[PDB]
Amino acid sequence: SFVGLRVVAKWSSNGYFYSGKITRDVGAGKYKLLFDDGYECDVLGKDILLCDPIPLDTEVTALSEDEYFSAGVVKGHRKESGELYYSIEKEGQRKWYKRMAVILSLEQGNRLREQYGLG
Repeated sequence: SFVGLRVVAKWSSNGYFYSGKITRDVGAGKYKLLFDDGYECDVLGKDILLCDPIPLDTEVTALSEDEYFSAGVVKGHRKESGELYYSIEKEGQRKWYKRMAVILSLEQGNRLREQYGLG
């Protein structure tokens, strides 16, 4: 079953996809999501991406600590002490981000639905 899988799932109110875990199969293509920030809600399987981590060469949205964000391309993944880090390139410069600081816009996450969606 899909319960306990780490995923990147759409938050309907804003269209962005965020890291989370499926906690329940609600039936008929719906899943309960516990996002990594602690918010929970039901999400359609077609808005759930089964990528942990988000793939190399994906365009993502990177979060700065002062609440700015920008597009960037995933160029690396690194595991350290059980935690995931992304290396993101923007204008030829790479920078590391914790998992919590990488999300997908509606356009970015939609691109991945064919290969990674639970639709």
